[PDB]
Amino acid sequence: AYTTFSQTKNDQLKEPMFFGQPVNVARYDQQKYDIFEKLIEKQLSFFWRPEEVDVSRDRIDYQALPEHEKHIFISNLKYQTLLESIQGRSPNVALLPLISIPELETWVETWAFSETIHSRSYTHIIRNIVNDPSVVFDDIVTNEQIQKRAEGISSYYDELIEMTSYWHLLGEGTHTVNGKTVTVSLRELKKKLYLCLMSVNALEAIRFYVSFACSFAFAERELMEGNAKIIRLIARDEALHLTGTQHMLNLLRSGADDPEMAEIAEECKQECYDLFVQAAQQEKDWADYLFRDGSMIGLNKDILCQYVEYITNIRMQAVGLDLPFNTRSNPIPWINTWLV
Amino acid sequence: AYTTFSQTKNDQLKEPMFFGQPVNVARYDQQKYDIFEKLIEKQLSFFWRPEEVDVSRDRIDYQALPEHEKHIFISNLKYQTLLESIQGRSPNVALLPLISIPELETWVETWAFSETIHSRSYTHIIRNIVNDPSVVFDDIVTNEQIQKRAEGISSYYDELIEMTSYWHLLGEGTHTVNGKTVTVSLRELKKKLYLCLMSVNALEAIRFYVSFACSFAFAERELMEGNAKIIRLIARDEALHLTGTQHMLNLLRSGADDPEMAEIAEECKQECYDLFVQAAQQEKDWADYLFRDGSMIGLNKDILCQYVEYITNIRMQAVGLDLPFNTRSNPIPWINTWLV
Ligand SMILES: [Fe+3]
Ligand SMILES: [Fe+3]
Ligand SMILES: [Fe+3]
Ligand SMILES: [Fe+3]
Ligand SMILES: [Hg+2]
Ligand SMILES: [Hg+2]
Ligand SMILES: [Hg+2]
Ligand SMILES: [Hg+2]
Ligand SMILES: [Hg+2]
Ligand SMILES: [Hg+2]
Ligand SMILES: [Hg+2]
Ligand SMILES: [Hg+2]
Ligand SMILES: [Hg+2]
Ligand SMILES: [Hg+2]
Ligand SMILES: [Hg+2]
Repeated sequence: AYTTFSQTKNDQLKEPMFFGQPVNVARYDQQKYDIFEKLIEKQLSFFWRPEEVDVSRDRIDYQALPEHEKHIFISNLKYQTLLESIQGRSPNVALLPLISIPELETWVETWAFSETIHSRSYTHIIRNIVNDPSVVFDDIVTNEQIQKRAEGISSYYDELIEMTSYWHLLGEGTHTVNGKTVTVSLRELKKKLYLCLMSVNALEAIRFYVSFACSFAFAERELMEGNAKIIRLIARDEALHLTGTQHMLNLLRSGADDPEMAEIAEECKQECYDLFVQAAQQEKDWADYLFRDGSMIGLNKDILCQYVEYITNIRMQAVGLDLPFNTRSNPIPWINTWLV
Repeated sequence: AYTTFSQTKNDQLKEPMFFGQPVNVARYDQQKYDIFEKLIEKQLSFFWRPEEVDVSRDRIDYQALPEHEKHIFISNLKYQTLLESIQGRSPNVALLPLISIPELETWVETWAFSETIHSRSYTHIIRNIVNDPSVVFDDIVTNEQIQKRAEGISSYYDELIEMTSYWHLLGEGTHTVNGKTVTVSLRELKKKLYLCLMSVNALEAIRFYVSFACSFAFAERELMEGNAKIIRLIARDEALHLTGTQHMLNLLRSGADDPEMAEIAEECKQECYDLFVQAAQQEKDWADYLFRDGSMIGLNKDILCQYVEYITNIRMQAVGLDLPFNTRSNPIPWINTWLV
């Protein structure tokens, strides 16, 4: 079972990242993995408040935009808001019960916290461009075109969360619950975790970035500049979050942290590959609904599609997966002005 | 049955604080209880970086302290560290899965995050006043005296978490798990949450404050100035935290939220009372250890006992409970200088 304070004095430097003894003392003078303490420090140094960003001229910019451009901007915004909503709570509820080293535990809480700030920034933006925010917020839950990735993303988390509860409550083995057999396997739980993480890595590394291009295209035209300044800050944060998930995944697949996970990851590589391509395909299909009424300056269905493949190749290679698309240089180098 | 993004489009203004539909969209343009949005805003405005606080003068001060005074200081510090370690993760793991309104969800995450900053501040303090932090950190886990004073905190959170898992997995009813009859009652789970909340309130409003007094006793002597600045910053945050729990509890008691919670608050009021009485006694019993090698001018077992009764009455009155201790004036008015 899970405990908020394991009474056993353990060497936190020897525990695996996940599934070891629950973290008792929160100390930051040492760590098994330096990267996580460095990320906490960086994230704290980047603290920012949405309210301190002037977005007063974004309202007029939005109203003056052609209808299809309003659609593009607002549709993209709703999706970003959806992703931040999930990322604000999910890392905590899903990972906290499985972490066994203090630096990773606090990094996850810090990572999640920074996501709630992003959520607050989107409320700030929405309240300053539509007059009646409720219209926007409600269409997030029910929007068909958006509620497909949410289902897929939330699914990975929910299944991991469910299996984690069974593991903590019953432990490994073949159990029975109300006439049904319930098998609890640590190997499968480990695979499930490797899956949220890969999926979360694609979310942080691909899904968010594709939306940033959608957003900075306006900035390039000196429009929605308040929104742009906020996205710049958010993007600076996401870079840290993806760095964190990339290290977690690489440490798990290399075999140094947990040999069993390395074994499991090698076994489900084809699955992770398809999982990544699937994510990229969903982002591509979205371009349709986004540019169904037309495209805009420096951005269209084809360009975005190219960008998705460009970014995906990079991210997948970073975690040891084969490249699914043809290699080529950045289709939209101008994006670098707003990112890194 | 828990989900990271419920697909049902619900009116978040009509959900109860707890046990309603899990929060889907994180919006901050409106709230059922604006007090939580105000608390998030205030906590964000108080953001501080522990490492920025100059504690270089603390090593000299500490080493020059009489041995019994070093024992008092460090023992107090180790307990505070324990409480922050627990408070950094528990709010998230125990409450997050049960919150049904966005403002409360984010407040809990913000509250927990601020506690991790406090934990980081203690590492900063420890690392700068002793040769080997590991001895201090390891003693926290062991040391029967410290765990004696904290006995009941981790255990309560753990019970709630386990019951919550059963609820999410099996739902309401009487079940058969591995041949054993397991009862899952929402009413009983609500009681567990309610009493956990009262326990955290006692933790936030009493346990932390009795420790601040010991810390500020050194500040009064012009010693441990760095630690003092940090404690003032921590105390400022704890004031928001206890304001948060007091409001949660009193809102539940009012009957304006979940009607059943109002019933429960009334039914278990003796439980609430007993919790404080027990916590106060634990804080008092800690005196024998704290002063085992001797006391200090203005800080001894008697004064500690008097302050515990003083503050406990204040906190209990704040949530509608009878006062167990004889009324008295502040036994250490010099603390005001350092608080609020
Ligand atoms: Fe974000
Ligand atoms: Fe992120
Ligand atoms: Fe704290
Ligand atoms: Fe607190
Ligand atoms: Hg996931
Ligand atoms: Hg795009
Ligand atoms: Hg995989
Ligand atoms: Hg994958
Ligand atoms: Hg594409
Ligand atoms: Hg393409
Ligand atoms: Hg509790
Ligand atoms: Hg004290
Ligand atoms: Hg009760
Ligand atoms: Hg009560
Ligand atoms: Hg007393």
